[PDB]
Amino acid sequence: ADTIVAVELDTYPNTDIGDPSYPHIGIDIKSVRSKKTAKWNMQNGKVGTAHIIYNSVDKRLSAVVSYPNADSATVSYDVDLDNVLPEWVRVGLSASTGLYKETNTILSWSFTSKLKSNSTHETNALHFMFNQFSKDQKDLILQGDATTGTDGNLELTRVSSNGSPQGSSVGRALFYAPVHIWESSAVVASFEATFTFLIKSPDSHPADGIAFFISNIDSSIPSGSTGRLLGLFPDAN
Amino acid sequence: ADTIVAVELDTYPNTDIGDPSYPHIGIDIKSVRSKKTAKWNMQNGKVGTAHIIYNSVDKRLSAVVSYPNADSATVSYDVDLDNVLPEWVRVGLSASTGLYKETNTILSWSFTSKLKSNSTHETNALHFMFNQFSKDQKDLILQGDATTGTDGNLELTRVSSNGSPQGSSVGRALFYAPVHIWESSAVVASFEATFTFLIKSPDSHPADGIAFFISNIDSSIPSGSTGRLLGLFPDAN
Amino acid sequence: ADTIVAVELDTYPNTDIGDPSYPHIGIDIKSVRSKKTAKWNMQNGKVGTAHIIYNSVDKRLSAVVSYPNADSATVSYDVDLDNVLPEWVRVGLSASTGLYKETNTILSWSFTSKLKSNSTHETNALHFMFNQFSKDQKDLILQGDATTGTDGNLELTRVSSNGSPQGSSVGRALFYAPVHIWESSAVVASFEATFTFLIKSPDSHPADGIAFFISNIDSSIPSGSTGRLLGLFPDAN
Amino acid sequence: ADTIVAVELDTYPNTDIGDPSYPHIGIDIKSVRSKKTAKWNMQNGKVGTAHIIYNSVDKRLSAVVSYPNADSATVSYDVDLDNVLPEWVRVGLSASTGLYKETNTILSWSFTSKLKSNSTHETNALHFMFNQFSKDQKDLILQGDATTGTDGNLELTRVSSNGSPQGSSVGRALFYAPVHIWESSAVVASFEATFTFLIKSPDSHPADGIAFFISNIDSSIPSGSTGRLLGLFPDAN
Ligand SMILES: CO[C@H]1O[C@H](CO)[C@@H](O)[C@H](O)[C@@H]1O
Ligand SMILES: CO[C@H]1O[C@H](CO)[C@@H](O)[C@H](O)[C@@H]1O
Ligand SMILES: CO[C@H]1O[C@H](CO)[C@@H](O)[C@H](O)[C@@H]1O
Ligand SMILES: CO[C@H]1O[C@H](CO)[C@@H](O)[C@H](O)[C@@H]1O
Ligand SMILES: [Ca+2]
Ligand SMILES: [Ca+2]
Ligand SMILES: [Ca+2]
Ligand SMILES: [Ca+2]
Ligand SMILES: [Cl-]
Ligand SMILES: [Mn+2]
Ligand SMILES: [Mn+2]
Ligand SMILES: [Mn+2]
Ligand SMILES: [Mn+2]
Repeated sequence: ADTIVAVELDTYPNTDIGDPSYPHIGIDIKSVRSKKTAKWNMQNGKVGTAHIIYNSVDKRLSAVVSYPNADSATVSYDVDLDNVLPEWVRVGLSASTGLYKETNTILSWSFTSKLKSNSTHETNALHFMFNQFSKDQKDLILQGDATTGTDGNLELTRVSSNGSPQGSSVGRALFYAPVHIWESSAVVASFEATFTFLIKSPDSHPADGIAFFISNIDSSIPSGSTGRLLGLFPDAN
Repeated sequence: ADTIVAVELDTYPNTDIGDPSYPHIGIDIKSVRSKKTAKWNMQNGKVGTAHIIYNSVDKRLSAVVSYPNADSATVSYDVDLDNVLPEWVRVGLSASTGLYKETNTILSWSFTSKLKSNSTHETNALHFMFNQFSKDQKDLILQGDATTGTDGNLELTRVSSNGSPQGSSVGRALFYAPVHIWESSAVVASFEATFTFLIKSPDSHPADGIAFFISNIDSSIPSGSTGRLLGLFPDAN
Repeated sequence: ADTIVAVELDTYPNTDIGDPSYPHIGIDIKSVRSKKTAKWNMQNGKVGTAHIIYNSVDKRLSAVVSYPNADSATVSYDVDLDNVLPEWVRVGLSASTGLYKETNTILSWSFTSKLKSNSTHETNALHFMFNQFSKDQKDLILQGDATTGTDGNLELTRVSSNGSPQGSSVGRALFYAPVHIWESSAVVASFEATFTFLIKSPDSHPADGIAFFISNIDSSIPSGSTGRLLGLFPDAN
Repeated sequence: ADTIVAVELDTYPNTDIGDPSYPHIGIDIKSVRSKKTAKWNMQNGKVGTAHIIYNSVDKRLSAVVSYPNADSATVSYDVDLDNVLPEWVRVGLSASTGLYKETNTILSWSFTSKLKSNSTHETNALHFMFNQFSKDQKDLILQGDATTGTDGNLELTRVSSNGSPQGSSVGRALFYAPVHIWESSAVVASFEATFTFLIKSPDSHPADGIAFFISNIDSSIPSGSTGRLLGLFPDAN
């Protein structure tokens, strides 16, 4: 089925599928039940930044999420990604709403991947940076309810003309080129991702979250992954 | 037809279709008949480097070609590319042989495109660097006889089982993602491309050349563009 | 005296020394009497961005100054910087006030310089980026009235406690390390600089201007270079 | 006196001061007696590469040293550099010889430092890359016997007119500008360095090693630090 490695910024606690009782960031390796989670004091209506890093020497996937003038929330998990992902993957951003909702607006997204093979000075690298998203963003594969161009931002889920987010929405944006995330001959392989977001709920419970994910090239939103499954997993096992 | 802007490293003089009597480098805006050329002392068997630059403030497309510890050849041509290209394009390398041949080996290729819109610091960028090509290079669209992996090099043209170049061979390699080369509200847009090559002909008349090109997203090798046409033009007009 | 190559953002027309009768942008090659100028529709109190570029193939220095949602002013001048500057230089920003004043606030500054030798893939490069300045910015040499850390900004000229800009002030900030701007054996050399500024005046006319400059490593403010000489030149010749 | 954090490529075992009995790489935090080492299969006369990385989320310093088509040695140590270093430092390479000698040639060196503060998208960065070194490399501070320009390389220790290394030699090369390696107000701070080296010993047993270090700005070679102290430490404690 799809192979997903994700860093989720989960705003709604689904204690039934193992979520902690508060907003949290977590690392998901092929399941929505995070291998590692950390509390996140989500600030509704404020722009935040998420930063994810990994390198093949330390084999640790780490993430930092923060808001200006506030404490960060960090989570790390040791994982050798060549035992989990195909070597060519596609990276993206995913989001969803269920009964409760929130806007899942992405204001900027950048990614850098590098593979140093055992050949002096030969580094293969891919870097993309988006600080504005256009109406016809031909280098992004949009799935589900995702739209771009609106205010130069990327709306992962449905927002109405007045600005209210909609329930039961799911949307994803993937970078068009495959990324060679690992290689057996590389001395060092590394990647870093950064994205700023604006999650705003009009009421007391925002839902559901935003996730940065890495997947097999041909990944598609699994059926029924709205709400708690962050448009990433088919079930909650 | 295909809207092609290219920088050719042409080794064979096809005087009938306007090539000057010597190997040269030329800027091709939509035609094989270069709008500007400069003499190039091709050094058979040596690794050369080609660097191409362009920015929208100056609107001058420039290329420089050099071999270590030897002269460099340079050619420049002023052209407002927003009037020649679509805003989304694909960039690539092309090459060919006709009666005469030469290996058209690419050892490294990097490219960087940046668009700075009217809003300060919101730069959109794309950068890729290939210093080693894998047998299955999933981020390259190879069209024609190009093969990756042998020596960790990109062979744009057919080379026999035993290392010899083959005649009437044509090949192209394009980066998978579309590139947003220009944008209406961009204050500055620029790109840079560099690639090292190895052209070795077993004969006293190496032919036909290597060319860096920018084209419409769905460009294909034209029918019969072998030899003199370098895999880019349909005719020689 | 010192060897100065500068891009001025001149807010006060000193018709007597050759200025246009309107705010303008100019390229000064060792004299305050610009070799080339362009009209500039300065917007008092708004954050602007200036981009300066140059490469040894074209030997053209170009600058573009812009405000969001407005046209940009552009100026270019062909000049071979290898015949004007020493191969090692320092780069910095300069500003002054005279009878009239204006804040000369720098909100961000980045620079990148590359020198490619004719020895293949052997690029030497220097890049710095400041999006905020600290009270103790050890990698900057502050000259005159320039101070850092005032709300993370660099104030090149005097601004009193209550916010008022002061008359007869001059300040310069140069990056600490020398920069290898050109070299004989280099195939291509280029640099690019970008800075955002905030020019605000309370009085009728703002004065005098902000300039991006490149100089000999040991350059200092000429005495009396307040006002029209922008903290860069000794006299008006 | 100085605060030194270093990654040594130790070619000579001095078992008396805690060295393993084989060539090794190690992480020295204020002492030549490494807090962690890894066995290194040093190859006499071959160009090697070392990569050093660190980030403030993981707080792990790691190094990988490798030769083309041979395997790599890797070593990591968990250390919070915010508690060991000053926030402003200088970075450099150091090397020494004693009774036994070896060439300690650096053929290339690059460094990148990044710091994102408590403001949106406000990263400060510094990056430098040297693939060629000139006779008067003004952006490097050379200490002891270190010289540049010989073959376009950096010789950290004495080498005679023919190419033979000298014993009892110490040399260091530091980048000119201070580097802001950490700040309280940062969300993420990281750095990476890479250098290629050529260690060749005619006298069969090479000694003593090359080290990448980070120090207080004003660091100088400790007197008596030739041999086993690698130009970094005052004694063997
Ligand atoms: C109350 O349960 C529903 O709403 C929450 C929040 O939207 C979702 O997580 C869940 O999957 C359901 O759709
Ligand atoms: C002589 O003509 C043939 O050979 C030359 C050089 O190969 C090609 O340019 C041409 O298109 C034909 O194939
Ligand atoms: C009136 O002249 C003074 O003020 C103007 C504008 O401030 C400056 O240009 C000039 O050099 C003097 O300092
Ligand atoms: C014999 O001891 C000397 O030589 C060895 C190897 O060079 C060094 O480690 C040591 O510090 C002394 O200088
Ligand atoms: Ca949840
Ligand atoms: Ca031809
Ligand atoms: Ca003036
Ligand atoms: Ca030792
Ligand atoms: Cl005067
Ligand atoms: Mn969760
Ligand atoms: Mn031609
Ligand atoms: Mn003027
Ligand atoms: Mn040791």
